[PDB]
Amino acid sequence: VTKSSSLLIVGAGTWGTSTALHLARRGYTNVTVLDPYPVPSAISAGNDVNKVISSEVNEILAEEAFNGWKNDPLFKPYYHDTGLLMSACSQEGLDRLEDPNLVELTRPEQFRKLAPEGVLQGDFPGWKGYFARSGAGWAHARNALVAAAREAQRMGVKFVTGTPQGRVVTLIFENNDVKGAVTADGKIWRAERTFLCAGASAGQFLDFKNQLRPTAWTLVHIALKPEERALYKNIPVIFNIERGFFFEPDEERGEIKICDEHPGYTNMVQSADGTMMSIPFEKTQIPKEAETRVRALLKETMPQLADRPFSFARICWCADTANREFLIDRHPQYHSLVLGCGASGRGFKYLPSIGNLIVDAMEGKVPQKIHELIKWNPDIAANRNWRDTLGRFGGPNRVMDFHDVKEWTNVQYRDISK
Ligand SMILES: Cc1cc2nc3c(=O)[nH]c(=O)nc-3n(C[C@H](O)[C@H](O)[C@H](O)COP(=O)(O)OP(=O)(O)OC[C@H]3O[C@@H](n4cnc5c(N)ncnc54)[C@H](O)[C@@H]3O)c2cc1C
Repeated sequence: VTKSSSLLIVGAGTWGTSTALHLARRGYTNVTVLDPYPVPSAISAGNDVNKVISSEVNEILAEEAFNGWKNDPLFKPYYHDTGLLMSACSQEGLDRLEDPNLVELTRPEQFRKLAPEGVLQGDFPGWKGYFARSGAGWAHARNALVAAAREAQRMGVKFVTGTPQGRVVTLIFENNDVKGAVTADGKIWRAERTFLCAGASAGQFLDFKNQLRPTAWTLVHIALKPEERALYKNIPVIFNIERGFFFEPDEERGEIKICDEHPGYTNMVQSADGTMMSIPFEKTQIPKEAETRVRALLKETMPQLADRPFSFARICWCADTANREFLIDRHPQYHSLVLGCGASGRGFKYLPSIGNLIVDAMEGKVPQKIHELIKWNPDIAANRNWRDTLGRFGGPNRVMDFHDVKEWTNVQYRDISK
């Protein structure tokens, strides 16, 4: 492997793009990224108007990520240090999650005062939590993803996007190694190293030995009237581990993005084999139960918006490892394959930095203690509890399945790939 080696990245999502960017920064000149959707991909979990950005191996990686948001001029424009409320309703939730910038809240009036009067009109019944006044906030996830991809491209990376030209249909398996990939147009992409960064779809392409559970969450937007927008500007991110979270309205459309908290949805599919796999799919709607949960959250916080029609809704997929640690490693058998996946529903904040760790994995530079946590680890996924809620709360307090969903929302379509 040399700086001019053919390198192939499967997936131009959060981590594929971070990888492309960091390969280019570190001087690689022959990188190609494949994706079935134009950047920003409509199925990328990173393609969102906002994500929560906050802030031991996890502390090291989180520190590097946050440093990118604060100090890397490519990423700085997208980060808003609004502060963040982290709250819960039960002791179990509170347990789950001297700093001068952290305050405890236990009283409804304290919650209401986190925003200008007229914004947080709710009763916050039994809400208790911690408010970080700074050093946490939100990033414009889609704009940051696009910025990173365009900077990678500027530095020589070739993005081949859209279907069929960017849709990988198989990796090239030759003499027990991965030699590249083949796209749906029937084009062979040979590479000295292949990075698998297909997020929730990564399991399509090889046997992860139960290490990945593709799992989906839910989001909506509510459009504020032009007059009512100013009042909601610069509010801190409001997050309750057992209810959901929301952000100040975006600029483009004055839309407040809201997520209901729950342990997620799988889509378990039965093969002729009889084996069981969670298979992701695009849907620009959410289950009716998710709508209900969103509206119950709004009742408790911004009741004046609780009955407003949604302007956009979608499911959003990631993939959980058995302990929600990342899966970033060289494959133990396929010498040329590098995994950059298992973001476990928490990978967006690592956009500025995770590509460095993935490249380090390819190059054999990962510190041993870090490697031990993120390595290929089938032992951890043996006898897997696929219904493990993995520290997630809300709604049914169980992992549910889309096969059980009877009714979906019927919100207007929007093409978020532009
Ligand atoms: C609703 C929701 C809320 C979240 N909240 C936060 C948060 O507040 N903060 C945070 O840090 N994280 C959050 N996350 C987690 C974060 O979004 C993800 O962990 C991260 O974006 C996943 O990155 P990834 O690169 O693994 O996958 P993705 O960004 O999803 O990218 C995968 C790419 O693989 C591509 N692909 C699929 N099939 C093929 C194929 N056949 N060939 C080639 N490419 C293919 C897709 O088109 C996609 O672009 C949230 C996620 C969701 C869904």
